[PDB]
Amino acid sequence: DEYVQELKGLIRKHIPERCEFGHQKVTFLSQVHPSPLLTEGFKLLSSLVELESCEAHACQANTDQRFVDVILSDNGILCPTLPKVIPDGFKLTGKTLILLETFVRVNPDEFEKKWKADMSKLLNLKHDLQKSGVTLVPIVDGRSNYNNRFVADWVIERIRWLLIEILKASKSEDQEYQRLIHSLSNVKLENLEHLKRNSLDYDERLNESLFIGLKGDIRESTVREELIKLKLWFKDEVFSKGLGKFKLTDRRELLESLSSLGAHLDSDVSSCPFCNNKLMEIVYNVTFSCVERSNIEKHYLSVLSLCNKIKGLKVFNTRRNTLLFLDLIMVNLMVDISDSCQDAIESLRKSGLIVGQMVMLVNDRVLDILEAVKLIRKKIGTNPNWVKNCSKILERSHPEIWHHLSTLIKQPDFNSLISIAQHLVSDRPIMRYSKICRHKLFQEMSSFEQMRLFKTLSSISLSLINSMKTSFSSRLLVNEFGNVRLRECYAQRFYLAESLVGFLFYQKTGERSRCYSVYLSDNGVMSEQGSFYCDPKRFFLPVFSDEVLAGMCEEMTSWLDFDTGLMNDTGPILRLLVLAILCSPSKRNQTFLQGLRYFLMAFANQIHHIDLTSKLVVECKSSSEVVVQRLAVGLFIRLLSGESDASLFFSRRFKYLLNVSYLCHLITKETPDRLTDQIKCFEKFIEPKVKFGCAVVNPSLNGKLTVDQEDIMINGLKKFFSKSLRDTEDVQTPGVCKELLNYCVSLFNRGKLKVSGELKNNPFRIPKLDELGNILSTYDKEKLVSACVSSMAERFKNLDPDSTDYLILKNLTTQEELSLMYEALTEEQVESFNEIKHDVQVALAKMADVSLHEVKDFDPDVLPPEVYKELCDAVYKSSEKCNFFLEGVLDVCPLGLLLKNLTTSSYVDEEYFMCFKYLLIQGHFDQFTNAALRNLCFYSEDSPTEFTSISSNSGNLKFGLSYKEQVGSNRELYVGDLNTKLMTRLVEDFSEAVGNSMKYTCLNSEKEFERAICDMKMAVNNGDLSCSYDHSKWGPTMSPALFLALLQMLELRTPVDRSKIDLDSVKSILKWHLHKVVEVPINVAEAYCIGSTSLSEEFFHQTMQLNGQIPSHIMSVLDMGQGILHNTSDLYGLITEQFLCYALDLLYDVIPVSYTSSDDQITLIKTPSDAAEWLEMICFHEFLSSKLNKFVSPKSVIGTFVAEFKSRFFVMGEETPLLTKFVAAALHNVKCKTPTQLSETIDTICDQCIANGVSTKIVTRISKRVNQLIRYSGYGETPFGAIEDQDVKDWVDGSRGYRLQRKIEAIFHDDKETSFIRNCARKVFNDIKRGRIFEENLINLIGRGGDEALTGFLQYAGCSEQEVNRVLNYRWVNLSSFGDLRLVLRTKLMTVPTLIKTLQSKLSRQSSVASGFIGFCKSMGSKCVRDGGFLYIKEVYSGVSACTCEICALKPKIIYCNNSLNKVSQFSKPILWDYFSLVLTNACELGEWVFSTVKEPQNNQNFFWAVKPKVVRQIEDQLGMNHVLQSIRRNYPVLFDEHLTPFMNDLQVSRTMDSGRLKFLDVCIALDMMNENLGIISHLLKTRDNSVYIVKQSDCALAHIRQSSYTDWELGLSPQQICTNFKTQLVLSSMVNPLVLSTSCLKSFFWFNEVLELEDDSQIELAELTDFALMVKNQNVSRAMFVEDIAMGYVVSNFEGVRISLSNVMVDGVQLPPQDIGELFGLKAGLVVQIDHVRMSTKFKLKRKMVYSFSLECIMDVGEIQNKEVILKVVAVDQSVSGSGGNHMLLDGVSVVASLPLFTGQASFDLAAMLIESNLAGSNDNFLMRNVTLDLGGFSPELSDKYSYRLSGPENQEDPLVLKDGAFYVGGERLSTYKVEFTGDLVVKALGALEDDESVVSMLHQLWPYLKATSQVILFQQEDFTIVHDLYKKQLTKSIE
Ligand SMILES: [Mn+2]
Ligand SMILES: [Zn+2]
Ligand SMILES: [Zn+2]
Repeated sequence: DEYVQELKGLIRKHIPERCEFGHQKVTFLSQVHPSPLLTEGFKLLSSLVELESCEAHACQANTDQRFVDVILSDNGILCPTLPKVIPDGFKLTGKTLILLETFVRVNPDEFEKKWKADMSKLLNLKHDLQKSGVTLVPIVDGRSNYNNRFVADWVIERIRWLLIEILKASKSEDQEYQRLIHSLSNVKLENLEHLKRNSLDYDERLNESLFIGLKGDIRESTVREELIKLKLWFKDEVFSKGLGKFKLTDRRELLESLSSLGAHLDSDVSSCPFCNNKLMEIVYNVTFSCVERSNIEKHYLSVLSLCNKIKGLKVFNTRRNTLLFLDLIMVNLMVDISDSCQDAIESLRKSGLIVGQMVMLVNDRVLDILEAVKLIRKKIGTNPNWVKNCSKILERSHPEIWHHLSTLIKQPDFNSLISIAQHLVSDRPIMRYSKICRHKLFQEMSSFEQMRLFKTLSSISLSLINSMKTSFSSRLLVNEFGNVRLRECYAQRFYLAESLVGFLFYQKTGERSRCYSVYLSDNGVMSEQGSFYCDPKRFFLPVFSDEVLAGMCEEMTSWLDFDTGLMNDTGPILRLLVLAILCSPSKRNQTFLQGLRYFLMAFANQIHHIDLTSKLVVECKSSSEVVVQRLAVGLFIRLLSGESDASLFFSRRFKYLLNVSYLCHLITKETPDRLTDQIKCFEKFIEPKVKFGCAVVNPSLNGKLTVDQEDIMINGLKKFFSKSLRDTEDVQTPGVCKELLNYCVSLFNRGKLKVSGELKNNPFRIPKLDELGNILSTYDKEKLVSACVSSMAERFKNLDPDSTDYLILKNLTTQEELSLMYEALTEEQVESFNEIKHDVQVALAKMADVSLHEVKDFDPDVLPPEVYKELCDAVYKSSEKCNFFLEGVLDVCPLGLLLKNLTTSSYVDEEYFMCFKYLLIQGHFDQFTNAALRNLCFYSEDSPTEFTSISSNSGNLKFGLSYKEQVGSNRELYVGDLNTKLMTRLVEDFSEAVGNSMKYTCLNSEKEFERAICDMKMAVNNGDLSCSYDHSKWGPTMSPALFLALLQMLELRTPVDRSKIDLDSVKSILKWHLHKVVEVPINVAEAYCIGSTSLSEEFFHQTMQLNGQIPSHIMSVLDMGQGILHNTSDLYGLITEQFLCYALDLLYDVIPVSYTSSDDQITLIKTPSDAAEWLEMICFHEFLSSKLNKFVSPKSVIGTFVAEFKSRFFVMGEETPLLTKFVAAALHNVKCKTPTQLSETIDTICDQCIANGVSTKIVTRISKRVNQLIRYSGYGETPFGAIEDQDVKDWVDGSRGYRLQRKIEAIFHDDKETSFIRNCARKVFNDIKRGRIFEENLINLIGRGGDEALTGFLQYAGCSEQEVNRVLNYRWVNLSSFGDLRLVLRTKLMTVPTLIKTLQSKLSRQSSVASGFIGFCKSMGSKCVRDGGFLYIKEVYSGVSACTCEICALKPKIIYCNNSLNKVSQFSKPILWDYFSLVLTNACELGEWVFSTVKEPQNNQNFFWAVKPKVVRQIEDQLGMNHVLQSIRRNYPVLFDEHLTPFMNDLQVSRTMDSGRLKFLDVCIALDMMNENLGIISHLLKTRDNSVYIVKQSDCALAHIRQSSYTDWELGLSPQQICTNFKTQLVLSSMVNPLVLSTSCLKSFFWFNEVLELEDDSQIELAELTDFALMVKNQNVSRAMFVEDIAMGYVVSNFEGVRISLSNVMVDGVQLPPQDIGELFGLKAGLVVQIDHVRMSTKFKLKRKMVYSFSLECIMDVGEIQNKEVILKVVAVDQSVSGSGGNHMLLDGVSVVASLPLFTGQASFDLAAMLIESNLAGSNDNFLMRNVTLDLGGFSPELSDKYSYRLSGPENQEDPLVLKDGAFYVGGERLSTYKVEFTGDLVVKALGALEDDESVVSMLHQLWPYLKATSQVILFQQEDFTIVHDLYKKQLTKSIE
């Protein structure tokens, strides 16, 4: 006993805190027996865990382990026959119970499983304990570790290790031991060999119905014969009879069909859009009434703002009296204004804000003054002390900040109010609920009323979204067929002119669709404009886009300027169509425009499907779609109709029609109704399965199927694989034939298709599912209410104020913070919050202690008001109640009486429904084996150890159904649990590895996508057959059984092992997926249960209670959830399309190439030897695809004029720009958290928009729009703000920093300060790069801030105090100076510089836009800006002094001076510092060409062309990772330790100086962290994403020419002088002694600046080759560098070949026995075609032009596949060069061996049984050569390009090049002398400092002999010669003579 005895002593360090601890310790220590030891230890550890865990929550440990019934029976509580459950911790108080069940699971999977299994068993008890008992709150304590608060967190793991060692030492079944060790480890993919895989007598029939026809060994020729016979049968049995699927166009018939389907003729609607649509009539009325025709108001608006602000404090705990105090204040101030200045109630009110007998009040409410004074008459006589209390309550316990000096305490004099009421007579609105046409004939109006129409529509949309902002917790004073006399309705205002305004009246609040009424007011006379009914959250697009739409339609119309007379008819039609589209948002319009797009696509080409016209019609309702459909059809006809002269310019027509059809992106996609969309999604999901007949009913969810379930499953599996190859009846039903599958498999296995199994890189390396879309699941509500009631019970150690509600606001997302956290909720969110509040309050009330609901759901919180009248509810709640209500409001709210307080607070208010609910809930109207007793404490019983063919002993792969929003129609969505998510992840990783091993598929490979793009473009330009095939129902039709059979039939051969990998685990996971369970949404279930003909509703009602229970779980055969098996489906489609293209190539002798995307494909067919003889081919292809599970949609098109792939249309010559799509994308998706991120998003969108040649005048309008949006929110304009205005075509070669710099430069007219700052930045750049002495000191100088850093940089460059006081005067207001703007926006429920966040995002791995922007504008009005505290934005902007000193007026509200911000100086930063930072950042980013000055320069709007960026980077262009990390670690150590690198295991490479001290990353990174709006480090680690820009020529000629000359003024070195001085130094250094011509004598010279001077277009004299080699960092030494005589060209081509040597040696046994060849030929004549190994040694004698020679031999090893009879089959090739040859020689050799008449081509192969006769020794022939030819891939082994002899060679390191007298000496022979000039001064400058005297002697004696080979007399014979005379060497100058 080693560890048995040590365990007793090691556990002695335990504290017996409770009695149970000691009581179990005395028994454990006094019992030494192996059989109970493990059990006792595990149970004592579990008791530790559970006791600590629950005692942390005010516990009472369950020591009896008794049931709930007995613990309820202890006190006096009746037994409702509750289900048996054993609780871990219980706490009973009054009539409330808290149950806590704790556990421990170290892995997230089993933890989530246990939590979701415990929450349900705790929740299913409340339904029985609440009906005739008490309430409860369930709590679940889940711990992912064995840690606690009793031990030092170091003994638990020791005890665990000792226990597992004792267990593995001795035991005492098979799986109970594997889970115990697994459930005590710490952390621990495929290869699940630990499983058992036991059979259950059911997988037998599965394998018998799945793998009977699968053989995968069919020959090649028999398939050819079968396809020939099938084609011959198809030609004369189904095609000659007229049962095809495609047909020719006959464009006239298509025009007639569109005119019949689109242009309605049997309709009663008129041909005028204004009198059909109500909104169009309204806007027409307003625009034709507007076009054809003072301290009082500001004081009123200020006091309106004050009262609206004070209303938000809710300091009165009541809504009625608050509004009464407010309108009292309002009427008192109104009568105080009307005391004098008689020209105020009529002049500054009628033209201001007042209407007939109505005044504006708080919360945008309009109230009648008669009703106002009448309600003021109340509260008097019965409560005369009201005004006094309300006046004395605003002084104490109040903010006490108010200007209500006299307008508050004044008693309202009623006589003056009556006089005012009699002044203006009642003219109240009518609120029209539920034939002559005079609408000016829009087609013939002026060019001014349409722009006014657009302006009015924009104003109306703004008014609508402003009505959307109305608060939710608002109730009118008095409540309310076809006409309602409005008196207390909500109203919004909008200004249109100088006097007339427009009023918008409505009665409801929230985000629902409402009915509105629009009125006008010219000079006080309130007229009537109309009424309508719409949804406010569907008009966000035109809020300010009144100029963008005008510009885009003007440009789209001018596109057709080729015929003067055609655009005049299409312009107004287009504008009216756009207008009608904006005024009527609907999905039907989007579907109609998509159908029109498909119609145009089919019209452009030559062949189209026969079922096309049935996919274009849509049922129109509300008579609003008729007009838009008629307009679209008329436009299409006007553009397409014509006999002969109808296609003068067809490209323009096609582009115009495409952009018109793409107008569907203007209408948003925000699910007009959620319940209907969910129902329709369920319909579309479950309809095909009911039609097929395999949808089973609720399974056991454990892996146990009944006999009928497995019977119907096998029946469906058989029906799936029961399709023949001849019957034409099954061409639209799912299923596949096994014969064609076996054919394709056997054809793919034997390397016949374009793909093979030669893959590399072996791939074997808490929400609820029943509710998706709900903001809060039941589990989260229950957890929140339990936590809150637990906190409130812990606090009571009574009385509780409303602060408990604050707790609800703290855990879901002090009156100010309460209001700030409460404003950020939506209508459904506030309803859920009220529900949670009600639950918490009733729970606390029960802790403190009509008959139609018992038979129905006994829940009182869900009783609907739609079953009872309102008069009964209003009269019953106001009855006699003595002990149910209490006197007073009782703000303190002690415990025990909260129920009465709630009833009284609800009764004093206006609403009585909550009063009735509280009244009802008050009236009490709701009344020793180790396998069974050891899996309840902490045993992970649900761990996977043994699985079956349908489950995994841990579930059945449950899923959840939902929808996803799209333009045309909603898409499906499946979300899974964690286990099935991991399984799908493994499957998709395996399949994506297999696909990445493939080539032709393009889904996660942009290279193949670009290849397909260029192939399609070339085919369209040449005129090949392009066929775009879209497939219908790809998701809901595929089945996992097809993939199972496919993977069973494949082999997946390894690259180098050829091992036939066993796909056992993959097939197991696929069998698991085949039996997945899809759970239906609960909303559809309730909608079909509560309760038009619907098939899925019929199935629901048929399966409701007939066969079983209500359907909640649906399993079937063919599901293939969309977005689950995407990669497997992609690979299957790829192989099927390869088989199909092979079949087509073999049958119709054409050349097909196919590209796939797992949903649609594109086939480019090159035909031999107009296109009317290919219908049989395409219909045969369609038939063959329908034989598989690849049904083609009628939207697929075949032609030769236009191609489509991934919504990218290519036509002859160019590409369609798709303007309107990008325009609508820019106008939409306004997601704003801060103005900076919105500016950046709009920047990216406008960049990618202008990339596709849109315009330069429209982007300016979008920038102005976003500027106005950020200004309207109350932020005010900032110098940076949104995208600059008045831009140019220089979005190319320009980033966000460049356009910010352009904006800042445009701020100043005559740039002298910014030019000086640019000069200082250029000086810093030169001194840091050329002078190159600056590092990490600028880091110390910049970290301070902006002011001192700028003057420090200036004094480093150079300045005086004048510059300090001059440049630093320009200031701008930065509101986010002491941090960021605090705000809580409309986020989902349940919840430091930015560079750190971007880096964290890089290392690591349903909401509307209108509501988001509304919440943004609302949250930008509270206390947001921070200091020291928080305050307002207008409070800061009100402190600026209007000095106006001729320097702060060049741009108001943008640039100020210093003394103008003396009141507020904390938010004041210089803009010139930001300009300096931006200039330096652009310099470190994209070159120094931005330091010069901007100069201005001195085309039919249709000349488009492509341009490329002209950027030049000096920042180490590669710039990968592990460089910014090192710079941060060096510069910011504390910032690198904290907030960075906890989630990193590769710190060693980032620490060992991986290319440390980058050129500029050191200083170009510190400006990014301090400035909050640069963002360059997050930009440098990103690609251009465009790489090309299509632009018009008209914008290229009007751009600014900003190209900088060299800052050194061309004065530095004149690189020609660099070259000549370097050559002079080299020649004079060589002419003192012989040196080798290696890199040792070229890099070792100072003037070798040739590696510098990035522009290397010109070399020195002759050394081009060695310079280009050094640019690649060559290690060469010397060779014959005589490129003057071309060694790469004019080379002998004496090429030949040799025999081969087969690997996998089997020939040595059959080589010698021939002594024959006959038996060998007979052996070569089961089939034994194995792999073939070819070995070749090709030796050539490549010569050169100069005197030289070279012998070069190449070894070629080819791994191919032996053929049956025809030629051969190839897999891979490899080459290895060798021999003696120069770089040019080997380059020529390797280029010609890859471009020779050899294997690539005719192969020039001479077999003749010759090389076989040499390998297989024999001297006989059998009169049969059977010549073969290779079809090699075309690999490119051209990666040496050096002097290297390619890793092998018998000759190395000879022929050294030396230099003695300026002449190349190869071995002693003179080649030539290159000319070098010195001009006299240079030679003496070199002679100055030398080694000794004899060196100078040698140099000057060898100089003139080299002068004989040169020509230089320019050496000045003057005083310089007298200086050279210092070296008295007359003999040297007199020896040459
Ligand atoms: Mn497509
Ligand atoms: Zn009309
Ligand atoms: Zn000023």
